[PDB]
Amino acid sequence: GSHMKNSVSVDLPGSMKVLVSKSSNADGKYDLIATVDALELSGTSDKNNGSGVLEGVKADASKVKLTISDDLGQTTLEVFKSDGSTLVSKKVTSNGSSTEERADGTRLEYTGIKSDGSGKAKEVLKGYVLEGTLTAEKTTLVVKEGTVTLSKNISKSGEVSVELNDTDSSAATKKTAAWNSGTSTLTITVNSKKTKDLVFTSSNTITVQQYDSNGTSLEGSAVEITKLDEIKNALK
Ligand SMILES: [Mg+2]
Repeated sequence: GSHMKNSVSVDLPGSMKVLVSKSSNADGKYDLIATVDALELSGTSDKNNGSGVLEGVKADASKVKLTISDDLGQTTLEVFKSDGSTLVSKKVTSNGSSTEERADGTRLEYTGIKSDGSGKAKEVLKGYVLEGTLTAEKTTLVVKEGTVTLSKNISKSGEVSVELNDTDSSAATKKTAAWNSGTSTLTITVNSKKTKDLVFTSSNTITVQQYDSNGTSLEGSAVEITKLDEIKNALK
């Protein structure tokens, strides 16, 4: 039915919004509501400006907690396991930057974020840092070697896919590659023979394995990459 608006919408960093109540309850508290990646979070605050803590629970039982700083300059979005204390992920966002920290210690860092949503991206992994760009569509981290560019894409849902392009002026030495989304594996081909598989693991590591001289089967064992140089060597 027709009704009084009992909340105001407040703008936060990273195009987030929070609804805060116009008046306080008997405990002196203002009600807060926000929708974050399709989950409605709710909380109460002793401030009237939109700052405070909101909580929600995902379908898989994980606990979500959003902390909005007093001056509205920063937001922290934590996801915990159903125990409410084992941290799965933490994303901290301000005007112009954001950092996502994973359970395994790796981070995605976004800086210089522009009015169109684009910016610089860095993925801090064990042993090395991958850099690239953020757009409103996705994050792309690149490694380059000669005329080859390897591109690791991360979708807005966190899904990883990889692609390779080679501007080599010689057809015979040009690298091409195909991605297998079921195995998160990139297979590189040169001169009509598969040469190596780059496996992007669930542990945020990469492994490399060579094919035999005929391109018909993998040989040896997969080697875990620990250095950026090893990725560049794979692209030679
Ligand atoms: Mg290709």
